Amino acid sequence: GSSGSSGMAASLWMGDLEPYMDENFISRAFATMGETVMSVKIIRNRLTGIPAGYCFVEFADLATAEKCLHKINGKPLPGATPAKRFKLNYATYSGPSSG
Repeated sequence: GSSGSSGMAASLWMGDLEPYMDENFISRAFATMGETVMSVKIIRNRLTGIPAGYCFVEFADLATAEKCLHKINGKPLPGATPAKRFKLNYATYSGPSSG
């Protein structure tokens, strides 16, 4: 089929983030685990400017995102103080049923 459009297709969901996790921090985590992150978007408010607690990460493609999502899906996240777990999920985690 035709190329079409693609937004959050080759990206992964990353929640349970700290109130001090910026594009830099997030990028550091992945990079530390030996993962070359493409981009990172921190969902923050307009008035409070506080990060909802999750950010989106882009990658080369879905294929890579998968193998790269299962390699950290459950592993300990570096830097996290004191310490947290790599919280990753499919960008299409809309609803408990879907899975």
